Amino acid sequence: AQFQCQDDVKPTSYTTEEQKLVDQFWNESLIYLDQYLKALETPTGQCKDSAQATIQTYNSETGKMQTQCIMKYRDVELVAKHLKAVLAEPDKAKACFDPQKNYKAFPLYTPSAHVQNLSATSKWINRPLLTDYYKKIGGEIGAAGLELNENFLEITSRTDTTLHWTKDVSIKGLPTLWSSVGWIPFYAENPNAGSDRFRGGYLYAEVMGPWGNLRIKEIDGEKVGAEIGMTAQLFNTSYPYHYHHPQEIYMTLTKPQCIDQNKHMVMHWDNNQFKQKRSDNGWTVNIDGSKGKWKKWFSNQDPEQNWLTYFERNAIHAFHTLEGCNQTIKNSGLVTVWARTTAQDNNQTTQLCRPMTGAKDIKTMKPEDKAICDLDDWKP
Ligand SMILES: [Zn+2]
Repeated sequence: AQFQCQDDVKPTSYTTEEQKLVDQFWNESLIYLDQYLKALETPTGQCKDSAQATIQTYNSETGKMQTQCIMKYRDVELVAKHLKAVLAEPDKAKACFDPQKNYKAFPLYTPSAHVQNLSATSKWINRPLLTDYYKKIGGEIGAAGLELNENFLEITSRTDTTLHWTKDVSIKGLPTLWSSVGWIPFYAENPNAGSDRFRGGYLYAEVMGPWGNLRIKEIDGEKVGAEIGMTAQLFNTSYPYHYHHPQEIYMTLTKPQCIDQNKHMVMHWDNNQFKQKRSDNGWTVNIDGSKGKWKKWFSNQDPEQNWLTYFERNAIHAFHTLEGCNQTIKNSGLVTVWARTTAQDNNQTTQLCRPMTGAKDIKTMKPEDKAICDLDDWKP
């Protein structure tokens, strides 16, 4: 196959020592991607040829969860095809691999010195630390960011990969990868992103994709849509209802301490539990989960049964960690393998719904609060 790297991949010369640090990072990236491919393709549940994924946590007609075999989606098949090409010719794919030591697009971080010390690679890359970032921010956002990042290893280690992976893809098994990838406090400065604790208590990182360490633009002329990485969300937070053009996949790593520790919702934009009005080349979607109505929309997540979920384009989704033992645990959260399948077409923006009652209620946003989502049409 012929690999074309993204435009911001600049071939670099490393010393013999540096190359060994790059090589360990690359080797663990390949393990992560091979395991990702196996997680897509290995049959589970009642699916014969690929993994069984949740696609709606509440189907309005059945009143039940709705699933699909994940490789039935052509965009997922294409991710699998591109991962196979990477894994078949890793030396060629490596031309597009960059440790992002001097990455200019935006800041990338390491959670803490403790996490940085997990690998010589992470130490050499020497990203700014999130503990420093949140100490400077201060306030309630900084307090949440300190709680997550000072306890990052404990939070991200409370995982069980033994049922749906054949190697430990967590920070325990791939420490160079998890310590060296660029972590992003995506919501710390976003005033629309819900509570201060959620904003400080949220991170993601990208291993492969247009902003990852592996940045392949095309393989054999096909645009690579795959964007693969990980997310971490602090316990006792609610990620507000949100939506976006790219289809998305979540694989839950966290082993929960109670069945309802980590709840998620995914419902298609036209689900009859919501109210939709056509806008201008889009839809206004009103969500009223008040007075307990939200509860049936949310399902529990765990690394055994409800481990895999696929979000169709513009599907409304949310991740909720306020219930149950979130009121008794500590140093916990929701940690996932995260991916999008079409990262190079349409609008990549992660869009947030907003409170029906206005901006004054953003900081308490949670599933029971009425919300408005302004969806845009995508190009088929
Ligand atoms: Zn999403």
